[PDB]
Amino acid sequence: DRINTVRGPITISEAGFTLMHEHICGSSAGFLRAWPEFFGSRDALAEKAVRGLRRARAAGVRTIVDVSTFDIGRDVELLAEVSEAADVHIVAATGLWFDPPLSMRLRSVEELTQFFLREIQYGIEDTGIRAGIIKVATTGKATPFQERVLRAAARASLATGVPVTTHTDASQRDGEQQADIFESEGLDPSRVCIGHSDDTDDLDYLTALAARGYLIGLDRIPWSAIGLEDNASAAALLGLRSWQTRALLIKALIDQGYADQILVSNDWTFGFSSYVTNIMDVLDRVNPDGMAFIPLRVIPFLREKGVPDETLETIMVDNPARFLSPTLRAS
Amino acid sequence: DRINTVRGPITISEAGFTLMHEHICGSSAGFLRAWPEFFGSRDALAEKAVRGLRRARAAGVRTIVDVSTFDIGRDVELLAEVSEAADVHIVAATGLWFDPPLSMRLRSVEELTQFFLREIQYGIEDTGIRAGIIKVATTGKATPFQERVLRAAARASLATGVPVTTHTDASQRDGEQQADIFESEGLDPSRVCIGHSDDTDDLDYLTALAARGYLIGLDRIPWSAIGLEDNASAAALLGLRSWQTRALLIKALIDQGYADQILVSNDWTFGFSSYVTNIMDVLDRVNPDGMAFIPLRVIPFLREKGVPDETLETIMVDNPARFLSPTLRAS
Ligand SMILES: [Zn+2]
Ligand SMILES: [Zn+2]
Ligand SMILES: [Zn+2]
Ligand SMILES: [Zn+2]
Repeated sequence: DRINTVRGPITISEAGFTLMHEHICGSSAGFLRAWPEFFGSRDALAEKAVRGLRRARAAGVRTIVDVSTFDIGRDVELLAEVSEAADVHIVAATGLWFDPPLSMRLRSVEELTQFFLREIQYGIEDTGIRAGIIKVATTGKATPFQERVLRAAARASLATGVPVTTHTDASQRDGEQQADIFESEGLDPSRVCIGHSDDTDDLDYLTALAARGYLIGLDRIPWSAIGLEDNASAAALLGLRSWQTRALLIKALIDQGYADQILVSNDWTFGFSSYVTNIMDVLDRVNPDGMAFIPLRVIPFLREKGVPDETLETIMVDNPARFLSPTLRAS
Repeated sequence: DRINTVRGPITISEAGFTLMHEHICGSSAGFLRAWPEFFGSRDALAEKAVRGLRRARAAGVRTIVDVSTFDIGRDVELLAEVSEAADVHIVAATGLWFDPPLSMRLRSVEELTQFFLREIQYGIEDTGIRAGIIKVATTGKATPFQERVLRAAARASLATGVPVTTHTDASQRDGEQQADIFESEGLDPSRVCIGHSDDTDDLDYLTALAARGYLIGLDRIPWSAIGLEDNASAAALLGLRSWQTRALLIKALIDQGYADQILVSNDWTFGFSSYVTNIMDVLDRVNPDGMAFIPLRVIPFLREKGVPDETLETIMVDNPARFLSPTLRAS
């Protein structure tokens, strides 16, 4: 039983403490190769990511899942470089986020399924590195193309057992329509994580998804512009709900009996060209711990609020292993 | 005095018969590297392009200008491969068309100018291949970002002397606004080709641009769905005006005294992933001559209609050389 990482297959027990929704860089296809000076240089970005992953590993992280797709500018060779230098496993993704180019947008469900299967079963580009998760997105009601993408992701998952993870506009309850589409293709909800679910306080929405068997991605816990209310860019990106408000949704779903369905992350990054210039200065001021925020701050905060150690181990170790290890079911 | 090609600098006299607006592949950034099987394979696409360029060279073509940008999926290494194997010079482009990703759309004029200057002055990616033209686009009224792109293209041209060439929606007279923006940055119109100008019959529009000193790109001469009216995709792409209607605009502008300002091409390609599946089967049925259509069919057609050989030489040889060779003026 094995999970594909950017340095090859690992056994389930090697994943350890896992961050299920992270990025080395949030960019666009071809952008890092065409304009590396945007990031200072490719080597500056790699070095920044290695320092950050090493601090995360010191705090207990063993694996991240980089849910950057083709259209997030995923560079699997960069991921393999930083994975080896930090001694942190990195799982890469296939799928499409919400910035696909025309060459993707004009494709049918069947064509997209071929593409996703290429990246899971054969490899990414000419690297032979295989994805271990499928990432998809909506930002409100699905576009016609996004519906095709979710259907293709379901077909790819149904052939390979690799799971699907999503970007939502949680405030618009996108996970409802996502689930509908996935289920119409026969996908088991145990193979799906409805992500950015901590962006909403709506427990009716969150428990309706969890009750039908979805995994719930509380993956933006450090996202907050509190203290920076006069930076419009920062507020628009991060919102004005506190990291504590977000982290308490982890406790809320535990208290409702869904501990085995929660996945927790930071949705952090080391470079970010798909937003305003100099946004990394803001992010690194907001959350200097970066990807170590979950182990260093959230885990202690939940213990202090009464969540048992055994439960926190289930969430950070066992749930990612069960979710990632390929299957048409995971329970 | 020299023009940058994908195999290095050439002197002005080496360009010869030049097609100013062509593509090896119409795609999207990263797409050919991520999904080469879309095109059958990368080698099938390369071989197709070499066969086509060799037939063009046999018909008299010596140079093409591949006006594929970053967001058209320009692969300069593919261009250099096909250039060497066909013995046809290829000039590459910088700039942005109308499918930029978020990592480009969020950039300022100054940032975009740096990017364009990178590709002209330093090189594309890590290849050391330098662009010899800047490509920009609108599709009707400029978006705010497109206005930034046109301003950056003007700044890049003003530093380097490399010209600018445009995509328009000619039916909406986009060249008027393009010219306005370019002139507000101080760009000389002799450094600008307003392209797809044969997509309209409006001579008031065409002569207003030519009178102010623009070059006029009559670059879609073989584009016609006549004979395929029941193929909605094909009609929408190609229109229902004949190649003869288009070619007669070359004569019209000659007759109005603008021979020195006309640039003629095919806007052909060998692969096309940014439109509907199997569109190349349609294009190769519509125009089996491909890029050789201008020398094989248009040049004889204009001679038959009374255009002097000397004038056709001015248009296919001298105008491209004067336009491409770097300068802040070209007259
Ligand atoms: Zn997201
Ligand atoms: Zn993310
Ligand atoms: Zn065009
Ligand atoms: Zn074109």
